[PDB]
Amino acid sequence: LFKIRMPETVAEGTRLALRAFSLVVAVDEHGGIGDGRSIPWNVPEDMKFFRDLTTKLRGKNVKPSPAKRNAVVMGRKTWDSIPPKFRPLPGRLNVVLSSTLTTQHLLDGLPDEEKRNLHADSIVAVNGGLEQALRLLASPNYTPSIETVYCIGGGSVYAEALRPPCVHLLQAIYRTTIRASESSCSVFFRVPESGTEAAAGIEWQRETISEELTSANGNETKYYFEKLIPRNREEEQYLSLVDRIIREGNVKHDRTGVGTLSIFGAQMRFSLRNNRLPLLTTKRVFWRGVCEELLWFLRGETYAKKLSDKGVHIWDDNGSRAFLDSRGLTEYEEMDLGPVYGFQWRHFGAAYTHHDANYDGQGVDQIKAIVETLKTNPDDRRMLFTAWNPSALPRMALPPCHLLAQFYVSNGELSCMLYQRSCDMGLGVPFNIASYALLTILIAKATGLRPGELVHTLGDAHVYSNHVEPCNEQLKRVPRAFPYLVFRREREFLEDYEEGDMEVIDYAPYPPISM
Amino acid sequence: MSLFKIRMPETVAEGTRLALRAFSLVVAVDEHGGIGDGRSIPWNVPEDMKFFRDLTTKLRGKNVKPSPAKRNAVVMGRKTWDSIPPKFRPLPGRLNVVLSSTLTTQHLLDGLPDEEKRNLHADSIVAVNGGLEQALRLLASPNYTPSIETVYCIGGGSVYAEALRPPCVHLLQAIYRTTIRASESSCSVFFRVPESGTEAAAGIEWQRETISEELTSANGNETKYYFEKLIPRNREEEQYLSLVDRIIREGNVKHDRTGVGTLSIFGAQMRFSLRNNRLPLLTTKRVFWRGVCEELLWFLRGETYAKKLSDKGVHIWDDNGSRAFLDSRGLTEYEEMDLGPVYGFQWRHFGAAYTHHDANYDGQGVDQIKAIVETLKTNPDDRRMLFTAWNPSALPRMALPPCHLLAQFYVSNGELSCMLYQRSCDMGLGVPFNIASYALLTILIAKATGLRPGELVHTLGDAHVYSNHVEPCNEQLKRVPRAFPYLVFRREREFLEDYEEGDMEVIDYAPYPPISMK
Ligand SMILES: NC(=O)C1=CN([C@@H]2O[C@H](COP(=O)(O)OP(=O)(O)OC[C@H]3O[C@@H](n4cnc5c(N)ncnc54)[C@H](OP(=O)(O)O)[C@@H]3O)[C@@H](O)[C@H]2O)C=CC1
Ligand SMILES: NC(=O)C1=CN([C@@H]2O[C@H](COP(=O)(O)OP(=O)(O)OC[C@H]3O[C@@H](n4cnc5c(N)ncnc54)[C@H](OP(=O)(O)O)[C@@H]3O)[C@@H](O)[C@H]2O)C=CC1
Ligand SMILES: Nc1nc(N)c2c(OCCCOc3cccc(F)c3)cccc2n1
Ligand SMILES: Nc1nc(N)c2c(OCCCOc3cccc(F)c3)cccc2n1
Repeated sequence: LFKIRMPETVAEGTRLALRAFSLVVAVDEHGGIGDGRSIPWNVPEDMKFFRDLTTKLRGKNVKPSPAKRNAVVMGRKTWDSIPPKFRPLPGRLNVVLSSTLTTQHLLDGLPDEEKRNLHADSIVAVNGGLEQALRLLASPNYTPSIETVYCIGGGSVYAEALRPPCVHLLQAIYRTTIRASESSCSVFFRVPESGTEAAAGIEWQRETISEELTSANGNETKYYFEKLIPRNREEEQYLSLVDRIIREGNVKHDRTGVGTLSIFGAQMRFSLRNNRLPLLTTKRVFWRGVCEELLWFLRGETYAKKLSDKGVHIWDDNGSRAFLDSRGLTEYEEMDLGPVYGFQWRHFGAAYTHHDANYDGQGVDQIKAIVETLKTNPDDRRMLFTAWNPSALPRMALPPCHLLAQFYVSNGELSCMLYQRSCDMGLGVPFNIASYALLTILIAKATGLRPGELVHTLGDAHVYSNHVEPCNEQLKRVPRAFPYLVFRREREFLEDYEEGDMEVIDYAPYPPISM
Repeated sequence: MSLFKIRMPETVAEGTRLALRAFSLVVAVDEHGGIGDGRSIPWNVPEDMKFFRDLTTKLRGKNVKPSPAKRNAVVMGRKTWDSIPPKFRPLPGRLNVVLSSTLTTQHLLDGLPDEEKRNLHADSIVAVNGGLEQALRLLASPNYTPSIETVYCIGGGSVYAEALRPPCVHLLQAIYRTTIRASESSCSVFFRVPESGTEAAAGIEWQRETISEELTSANGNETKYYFEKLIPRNREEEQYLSLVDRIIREGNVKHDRTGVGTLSIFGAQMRFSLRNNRLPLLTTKRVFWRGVCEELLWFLRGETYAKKLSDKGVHIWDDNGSRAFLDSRGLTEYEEMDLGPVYGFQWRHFGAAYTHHDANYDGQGVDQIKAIVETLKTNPDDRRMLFTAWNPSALPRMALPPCHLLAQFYVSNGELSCMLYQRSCDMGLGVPFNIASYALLTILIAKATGLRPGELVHTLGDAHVYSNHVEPCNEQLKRVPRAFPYLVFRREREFLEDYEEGDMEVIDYAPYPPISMK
């Protein structure tokens, strides 16, 4: 009656079509890969790289299990190409593509029946191409259980992975070049050139290229590595704005002596399309604090102890008994922030006494109203909610930073525009971009629409003074490919969604800023 | 009131005073760029000679002959003055301003033929003991500004040189150059328009508004000559021109209940410089500024009764202040033209309770503008100086929601910048008006806080173009932006709410003629 009841489309909105994936390959100086059924040359170093890459998980502590393991997708012939001894490849879910052999078939070509069972959960075949496997890898069984998918083989499987619709899901390309002149290979491996029609908009760029190496296999084979990634313009916006602030910003100093370089006015754009979640990659974002807090906003919650009992401490300092009293909010119990954010969203202007009191029905529920208009007249131009309430500011532990947001609908996709008066580029902005990408996605699921874009308007954009060096280290990193957001399960009411219902997948941030 | 009102600081006139008046430059060169061999113009071409005359004499909007209360003015070095045949001196229909460190206004006068001539041209001849810069400075005075419509630098190698370099170059609205095929006339002084990207161009990008075909003069030798009107590329206005264009070519088409169709995109942001009395009044389509100025002053005063606008010849609220529209919103209790707690009421009484427009609201609600003003003056780095009119509570009580619902002020180097947030932006008639409103407010708020105007950042939400406006907003696209005009205050006030539309005037606004489609 007070809560927003999710529609019967709820899940159909964000259903993950195809699981993203990386690609591993070896090529000779001529771009050749091999001829039909063999890789004539053999470089132990490359072999090891393959073993480690495709098998290890990022969590430098966990060993592959049927709960968390990487997956390897390959074409039949390539499977045939594996020494019946090394098959299936250990520690990885082996996905063979073939319109003949079946899960039981591949399995029976294996010697010792001991493994013909120990490798029953390790082998699976699909009667289709990479797309269908990427599609079968997107189901609840495999996602998020399978951490990373590696398309390991087949000039035929490669061709598909390098062309739409698959390429749009290609997170990275690892390419070892074995400088061992050989004509064995017939099929050449080509990464689509930038700007051409085969690149379907994707700009492949090298993230890392090694120096010429020589394998210790008594052949002095010359080889080297390459990790190519799809240029992420989006994350660049962020990095550009930052680098500009540092370089040309205005250095202002607090009354507490805090330094900030800043510029006024700026706008960035992000695509929430096809399960894409814009979590920066140049510095890991605390997604859980985002989800737990956003969810907290949606419920009009005002009690910070709730995020606190959940590990999210973003409101501790402004919820201290000291702080609260320094605001004259002496009657507020510690951690009772007042009518901040979510409260104004769901109850604009309602009288606030304590976080205990029931507020159902109270005030103006801007969100319940945005949900209802979106579903009846999506072309309306007044679908925006605000927490910036001049009258209630004094009763708030603090004035809101992200104080306004408007929605827009076109061709069934919901877009959102956020207005942030003040934003810290070091920790706030990345966090907030997350917050509103998550808010827009839910609001869509709740309105029978499909996520579109998130437009971020910054007012006072500033890099704190002692972030300059770190933010410089980060500015060095090349942005990678954004992760994706899936939903394990749904809820009947928006207000009932928990952080354990959505899983972030394929998020591969760089290491902590080595400071 | 008084304490209710916003008192303007002493420096109220210090940050808006106009230093250098804007001007155009008219000159003639030979195929090699020579103006003359510092002795004379070795070539006189009839057709051009007429162009110079009409160009520097005529005023905007024909059927208006010059007068002492409204005339153009020409600036020239003493020699060039000397080179005008004493008889046709001074150029008639224009304020003849002469640069000379040896001649005084009186001396120039003594140079005319007789006392009669000296008494008829008293107020048409003035001497400035300085350069073009001092002439533009003097012209910037209340005596000649806005009195003098257009200043034309008519000549002098010495003057062109000054005219084409900082600081004066930043006030060169346009260059009118005539190229004549002067045979063997190997003069000495060269007139060269700084190229794009070079240091000398000082960041300006001179482009041709117009150029004429090679023309043949019906004089004696048939000397061939041509015309050029160079102007300083205005990226700022192209901002809007690009977005409009992107909307027509790529926007999404939509038709609401009324059946009114529009194309549109979502999310945009432009920037406009308000430094040095600059006013971002769009030039490819005349903006109704009298209305803009009236309504902004209406907004700041905290008004809600549309009538005060229609009594001043402004009807931008007639449709939404009517009897039917009012009722159609359930506002039956409201008198006709009483829009309710709209815009300014929230600006000066956020949250206050409304009854009627003639009610007394002093001390009621939060006076946001009054607060931003006091903070700008004491803690200009505060990251919370923004007023809002998007108040969900009173929304149902207004004649309709605000389109420009949020503004935020920023300070840097004593320059007040202002960002605006607009949910519904009508690119054809709406956007240009709003860019003027928030340009005016920023200027006014800067004045009220001892600050110099900075930039205006405009954030667009739902930016559209009506289908009815598509063809014309396409003709306009053709038009190449011209330099923006300026804003000068002819008087000041004790309080911010006291300013009337007449206390200020836009000068040097040269908008392209109305569009050729009814
Ligand atoms: N040097 C290196 O780094 C690498 C070398 N290689 C070499 O490449 C060669 C393999 O390449 P290639 O001949 O292209 O073979 P693949 O290994 O790609 O296998 C192709 C086979 O996979 C199946 N398949 C592919 N697409 C589909 C589809 N859309 N639907 C159903 N089944 C499909 C078919 O099996 P079926 O016909 O049974 O139905 C098909 O004939 C080998 O010699 C291998 O050693 C491979 C990877 C890396
Ligand atoms: N083809 C064309 O379109 C044009 C051709 N001409 C030709 O150019 C020649 C004139 O050029 P030029 O010799 O450069 O003369 P100018 O016409 O520029 O006159 C120079 C004089 O102007 C005054 N002046 C300039 N700058 C200053 C300053 N900063 N402070 C004080 N006084 C200043 C001085 O007066 P004072 O002497 O009292 O110190 C000075 O000597 C003429 O032969 C004229 O016919 C001129 C205009 C246009
Ligand atoms: N950079 C890279 N990528 C591969 N994808 C690869 C490979 O892939 C072919 C799939 C068959 O895998 C094996 C695994 C172990 C032994 C073997 F002979 C084949 C085989 C050898 C080197 C390789 N090197
Ligand atoms: N394209 C162009 N530009 C000028 N700037 C110009 C001019 O400049 C005016 C300065 C000197 O003015 C006179 C006016 C009348 C007679 C005379 F000899 C000089 C005079 C005549 C033609 C001109 N033509």
